[PDB]
Amino acid sequence: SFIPCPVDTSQVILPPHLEKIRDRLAENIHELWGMNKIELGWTFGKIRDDNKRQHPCLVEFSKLPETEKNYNLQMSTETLKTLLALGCHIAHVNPAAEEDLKKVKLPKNYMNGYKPAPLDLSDVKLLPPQEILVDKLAENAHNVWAKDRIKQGWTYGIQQDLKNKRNPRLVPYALLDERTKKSNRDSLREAVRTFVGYGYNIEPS
Ligand SMILES: Nc1ncnc2c1ncn2[C@@H]1O[C@H](COP(=O)(O)OP(=O)(O)O)[C@@H](O)[C@H]1O
Ligand SMILES: O=C1CN(/N=C/c2ccc(-c3ccc([N+](=O)[O-])cc3)o2)C(=O)N1
Repeated sequence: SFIPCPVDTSQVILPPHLEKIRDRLAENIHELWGMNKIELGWTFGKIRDDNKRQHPCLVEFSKLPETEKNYNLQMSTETLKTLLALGCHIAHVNPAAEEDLKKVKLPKNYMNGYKPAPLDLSDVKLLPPQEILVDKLAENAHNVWAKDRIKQGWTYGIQQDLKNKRNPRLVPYALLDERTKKSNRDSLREAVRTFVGYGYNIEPS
């Protein structure tokens, strides 16, 4: 059996000036999911058929249900709140941001009206201490996801099931396939690069 216990963010709070960056981080994380699903062969619909490859939650940020969108906004908060728990703080330095950025231009077949478009964050490099940081944050994000699922009643099986709460990935990070392990680490790379793209520096407090 496996129990997830991430780092403690219970005593920390997020200053009001950090909520502005929280809304933009959660936006760009959604466009990456739509693109990686179009690359995986999912079409559109208003009812959910796994064999037909049609799913309703492939539209813009504005029309998703309020029940589902809260999970994304809270996990954008815990990521910024966990950085304060490591003895570091983020401070805005560079004013030449928000006009120096652009979104990706994809071909016409990625389009129902909606077409995903993440930001172009490719010429943004990190220092070693910042890259060792993304290694620690990725394993914590798995533990935060793991702790919510145990409380919601989902256990481990061999086959995922929409009628019987069950998912095969209910394992420690050490018993995790590198194909999944990587995708958790790549999500934090876009998270840290999203902060630098708007002008935030990560230093000790
Ligand atoms: N790794 C992720 N990062 C951000 N948002 C995610 C992620 N995985 C799923 N979501 C969001 O969760 C919502 C519902 O997910 P859903 O389409 O039911 O996913 P799945 O079928 O893969 O479980 C979608 O709006 C999607 O954008
Ligand atoms: O099967 C699975 C799925 N999964 N990842 C769980 C996802 C679902 C959405 C989020 C999420 C993360 C970060 C932000 N953010 O920062 O904005 C917003 C939302 O975590 C996993 O680890 N094994």
